[PDB]
Amino acid sequence: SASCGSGNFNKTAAKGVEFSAVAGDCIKYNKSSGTLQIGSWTGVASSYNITSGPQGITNTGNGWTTVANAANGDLYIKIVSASRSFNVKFDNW
Repeated sequence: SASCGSGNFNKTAAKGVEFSAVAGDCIKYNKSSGTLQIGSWTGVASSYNITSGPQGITNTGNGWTTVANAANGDLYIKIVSASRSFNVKFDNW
């Protein structure tokens, strides 16, 4: 109940497809290959914890954050902080 995961994620992200996100969101993302990338251009700093994965991921709101150690498969990504809603995309390459 305390872990962002298959039973409580509220949004699903599609590869390269931007969506509006807010602090508290728990996002399902499936990475087939390559390296996870988190991109945003709203100018809002955001931070992410991946369940059973890298934590303390930060994006400052003007480009892509590379997340080198995220596993392939279904990832559950909690948005831990964001001062306001912001457009983000999850990608991998």
